[PDB]
Amino acid sequence: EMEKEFEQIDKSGSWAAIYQDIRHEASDFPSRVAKLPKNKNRNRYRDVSPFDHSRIKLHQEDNDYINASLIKMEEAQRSYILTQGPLPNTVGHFWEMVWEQKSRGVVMLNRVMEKGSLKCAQYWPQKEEKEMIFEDTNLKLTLISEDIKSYYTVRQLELENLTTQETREILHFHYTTWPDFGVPESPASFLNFLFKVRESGSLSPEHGPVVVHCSAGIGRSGTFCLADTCLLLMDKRKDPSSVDIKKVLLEMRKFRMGLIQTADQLRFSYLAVIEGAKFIM
Ligand SMILES: COC(=O)c1cccc(NS(C)(=O)=O)c1
Repeated sequence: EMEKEFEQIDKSGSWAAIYQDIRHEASDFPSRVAKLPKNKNRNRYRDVSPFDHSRIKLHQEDNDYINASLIKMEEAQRSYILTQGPLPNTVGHFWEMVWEQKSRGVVMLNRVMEKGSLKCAQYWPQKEEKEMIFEDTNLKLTLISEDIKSYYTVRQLELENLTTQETREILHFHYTTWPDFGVPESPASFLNFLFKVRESGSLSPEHGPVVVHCSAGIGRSGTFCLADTCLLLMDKRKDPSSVDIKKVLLEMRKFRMGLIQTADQLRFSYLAVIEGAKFIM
């Protein structure tokens, strides 16, 4: 059981060592399409690339590339699209992917500005009356409503296909309080946020996979998916303590490189799941 394994690693301070064994054991697959010169300006970090095998393809004939990965957790019956914070020139692509994958929810785990730099383009409207048109992808986006709370904001948006006049309602879940450095002291607000996404039905198989991002779509995004999948497997299994968070992380890393960027994020994920197990036990 992980609670005991938690104290063990913690008491021994072996987090950096566990973390290194995961780095070593992690899968490595081609990312040939990411590295093509015509895609250079579609990537935010040159060292954060989708594997070819699990990359999301845009349905435009021109260039089908977006820095986005489908993570399929077969046993948990859960899929996630992990992507980078959109660039000024990829906001249109981002909303096209959301449209084409029939996603209900977008989960955002960064602020637009952190440490005095831009981590992300402003890809959603700030006022009801000021909608955004994406000329390249023929999509209109409108803010319908916005519910600002202490730790997070939920924003009801209408995505309209200008080509076909279909509209869909998208939910934007924005965790607004992840600190600039390290990880939250308590996982309580993060778990509350995860349960709010769950309740929305955005994680449900009725819908396309949820789109999850931070700046790179591997660190905070990783923690989100890892916690969701682990808690869900603990419901599904005859023996809940058979769930190995290191095994689960390694399965997710077959789909996108670098999920969980630091030993700090690894520790926080353990804490979140343990506290998660507790809330629902
Ligand atoms: C901003 O409006 C909302 O909060 C909203 C709108 C529509 C649906 C939901 N589902 S929920 C209460 O689980 O998050 C929320």
